[PDB]
Amino acid sequence: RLTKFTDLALRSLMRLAVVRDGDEPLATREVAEVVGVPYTHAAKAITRLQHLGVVEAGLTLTDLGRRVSVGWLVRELEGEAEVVDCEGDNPCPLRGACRLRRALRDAQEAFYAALDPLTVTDLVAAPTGPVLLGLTD
Amino acid sequence: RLTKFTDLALRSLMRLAVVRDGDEPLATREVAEVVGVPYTHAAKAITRLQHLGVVEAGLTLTDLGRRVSVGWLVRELEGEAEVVDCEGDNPCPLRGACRLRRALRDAQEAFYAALDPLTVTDLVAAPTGPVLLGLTD
Ligand code: SF4
Ligand code: SF4
Ligand SMILES: [Cl-]
Ligand SMILES: [Cl-]
Repeated sequence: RLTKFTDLALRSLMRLAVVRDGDEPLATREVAEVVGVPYTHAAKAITRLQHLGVVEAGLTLTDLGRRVSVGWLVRELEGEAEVVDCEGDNPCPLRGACRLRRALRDAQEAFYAALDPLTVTDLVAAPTGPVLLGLTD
Repeated sequence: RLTKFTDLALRSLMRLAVVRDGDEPLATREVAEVVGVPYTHAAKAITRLQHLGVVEAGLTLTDLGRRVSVGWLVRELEGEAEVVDCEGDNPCPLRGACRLRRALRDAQEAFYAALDPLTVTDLVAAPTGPVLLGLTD
């Protein structure tokens, strides 16, 4: 499962990607209302996207924002989280001699590689882009 | 992220896969001690694996248990959970016109397909199988 935070960050970028140059740099508020979350959640997401350099401005998508891959974004946004936790409160005795762990690393790489060919631009092509714009009508 | 329950079910199968024919059908207890969890957690996992038909017996791996793919097991064990929740407490307005959702479906399929070539047999090949047996020494 992907984090709510990761998905929401992606939603926010999608919303910023449909801004027709010379429409308006959106406020965080407008973004949060349109993508259907509270302000506070959207606020976190935007500040992170600013940390990453994919947004700036009033808010805008950067040169970088348009061209980065969705794979890269998810990798960055997922941050620390791993596919499995081999040492939580009760750490696993197979740690370090685990063939399953290796397989899950390969599987998780397959996941990100399926997303490397896409950009946010590709995600706001139709039908999605129109619906976002539709939601600001 | 994979569920603790899914990983633990896989741990339990791995433990059952190293039983040298005519060693001993393990009790749930022995499995839970060896894979490093409480009895109650292991108990759930085993009953599910019995529902799926990959274990039986005193506990044993079935004919089916040896040959099923790790991909199939994870798909079954993950059950209901989806890659993203497009309708939780605050459902997403992009539902049904979301290019991101489609991409994440492709990504998640890439994840399982990386695991389709493996079986539990492949996971308890070395170094893992020896360590499990080592943990019953
Ligand atoms: S069984 Fe393997 S992947 Fe699962 S927690 Fe243990 S070391 Fe990690
Ligand atoms: S942005 Fe797309 S994938 Fe994310 S919750 Fe909304 S419909 Fe689902
Ligand atoms: Cl490893
Ligand atoms: Cl869909």
